[PDB]
Amino acid sequence: PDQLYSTLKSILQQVKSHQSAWPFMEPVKRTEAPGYYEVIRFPMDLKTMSERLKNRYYVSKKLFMADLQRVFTNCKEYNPPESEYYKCANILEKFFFSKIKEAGLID
Ligand SMILES: [Cl-]
Repeated sequence: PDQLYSTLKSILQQVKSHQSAWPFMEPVKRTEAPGYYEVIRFPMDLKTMSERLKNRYYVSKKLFMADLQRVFTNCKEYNPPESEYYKCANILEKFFFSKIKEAGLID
């Protein structure tokens, strides 16, 4: 019945439990990232996604995927190519795509 939330909740949990999710668990802090909030204008992280999900913001699959996609693209825009974050972004992205295909949110 409440099917979309349950599906989105399962995917976000899997993504947050993945061994490469750790750079993305919290908002980037100004202190640790020179000039992030000048270059990345729509920041996103998995804690904020968890909140939005709880707050019933994800009324469409499109809104959820756009937010999760933003986590990865923000990462790749800012971090160096062979940095551990960039490697994490693409591994987690690959896992994201695998799971949203398995749930038929893309098909
Ligand atoms: Cl609830």
